Amino acid sequence: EDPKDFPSELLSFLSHAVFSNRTLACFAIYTTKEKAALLYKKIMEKYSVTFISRHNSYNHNILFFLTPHRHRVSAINNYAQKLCTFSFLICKGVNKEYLMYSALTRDPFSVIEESLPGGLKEHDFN
Amino acid sequence: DPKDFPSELLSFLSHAVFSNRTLACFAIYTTKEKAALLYKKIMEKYSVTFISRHNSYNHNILFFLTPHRHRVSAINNYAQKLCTFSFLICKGVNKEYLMYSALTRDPFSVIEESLPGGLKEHDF
DNA sequence: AGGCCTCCAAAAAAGCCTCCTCA
DNA sequence: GAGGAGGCTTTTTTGGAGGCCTT
Repeated sequence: EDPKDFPSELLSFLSHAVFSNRTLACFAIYTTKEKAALLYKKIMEKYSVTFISRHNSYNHNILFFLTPHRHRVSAINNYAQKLCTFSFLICKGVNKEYLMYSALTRDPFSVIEESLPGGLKEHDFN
Repeated sequence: DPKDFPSELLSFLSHAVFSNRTLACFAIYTTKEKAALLYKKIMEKYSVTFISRHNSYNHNILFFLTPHRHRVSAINNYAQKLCTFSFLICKGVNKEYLMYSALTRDPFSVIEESLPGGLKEHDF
């Protein structure tokens, strides 16, 4: 009954790279209200994030963030998963950033917490 | 806020919306703030042969010709890209001369150009 | 484990050109 | 002669694979 993956619509903004060592600097997490909440702060500090924001999604929270330096998805997932014994948690690289972020702000998805107000819509992390 | 480049001007701009026609003389609407900016950076991107700002209802239009010719679209990207605080309109110009003309005269005013005294007719 | 990288495939964007329809 | 639609080709921007290096 817990999500096996990200919600239907978001899926195409995301990376599917199964056989690949490319690293990147934008990521998303699907998890529980509380994990998100925690991670919000944890990741911010762990990865010196250049932006981050938390969102409503099917009575679940999604985390979305940009990093000053690149990382394997594997690596972010590894950091995330250790905070997490039973609660579900899915972590993926984002390909279409502005497109992802913007969709998490237009519903079903609404914002909750967020680093800069406005988000990508208001700053170019260029 | 304006929908488009003011009523009077339209007859000289392309309002084409399905064309791959490239061409080589263009325009832009913006707040003063977000306007003088491009006046420079366009030069060094697009290698321009002329350029001219204007006062346009306490706002700021922009005019220019290029050596090689371009998709309106492509320009409008290089512009939109650098600035999407505020706003920024942009079309290509079918009637080069007749544009510059009503721009440099009333109800408008030149605020700067790259050619001292700028372009007469001849030059087209 | 978790960063580095080039390489191409293939899509997206940004050119060239003729046209057809206005006049 | 315009000015646009759009067929077609050229150039640039992607992101998955996969091959390296450091501890």
